[PDB]
Amino acid sequence: MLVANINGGFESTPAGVVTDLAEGVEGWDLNVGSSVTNPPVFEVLETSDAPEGNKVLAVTVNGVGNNPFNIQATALPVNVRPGVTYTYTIRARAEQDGAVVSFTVGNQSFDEYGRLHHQQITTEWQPFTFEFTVSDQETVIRAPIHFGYAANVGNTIYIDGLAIVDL
Ligand SMILES: O[C@@H]1[C@@H](O)[C@H](O[C@@H]2CO[C@@H](O[C@@H]3CO[C@@H](O[C@@H]4CO[C@@H](O[C@@H]5CO[C@@H](O)[C@H](O)[C@H]5O)[C@H](O)[C@H]4O)[C@H](O)[C@H]3O)[C@H](O)[C@H]2O)OC[C@H]1O
Ligand SMILES: [Ca+2]
Ligand SMILES: [Ca+2]
Repeated sequence: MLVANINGGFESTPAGVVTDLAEGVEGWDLNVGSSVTNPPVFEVLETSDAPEGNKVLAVTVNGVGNNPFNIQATALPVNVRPGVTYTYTIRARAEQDGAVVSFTVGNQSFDEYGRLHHQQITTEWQPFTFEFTVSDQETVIRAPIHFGYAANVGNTIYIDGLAIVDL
């Protein structure tokens, strides 16, 4: 397979709670803003339920901040070419009903090329997919997933199998 992103299925990362948010997960930047006074738990889980490989990322939300991105997992680097159109695909589910996630892609100036907005995550694995075009001259971009929605408090959201593919 060919993908723009790195370690899209967390298969590179040792199982366990992630405390090193910026660099503990190859291919990813995890970020919790200081406005999040009850911080989440990020965990790489080894599980037979994994859509891809043996591992998933789990995000347990115990509170939120001011903006959905104050709890986020961002794929970086994402290696792309100007003008090219890409397909984004990921799988997600949640421990409980009611979860909300936005799946986005943007440049280092935080301008979004596209997103899936307030996706309704269920207790069953589902694919979430969209297309975007790199409409500027960037070659290295990023893919922020936003979890800091108030509706997610008391839930755990699981993601796996991020694949950004040359359409
Ligand atoms: O520590 C640092 C981090 O702070 C930094 O995080 C990045 C900050 O920038 C973030 O990007 C912003 C995300 O919010 C976007 O605005 C959204 C766009 O979507 C609008 O919703 C639309 C509603 O209609 C739908 O049809 C449509 O699909 C939706 O888009 C929504 O109302 C807006 O609020 C801003 O445009 C972005 O700039 C980025 O995600 C973070 O990763 O990262 C660096 C780190 O050092
Ligand atoms: Ca996986
Ligand atoms: Ca990183």
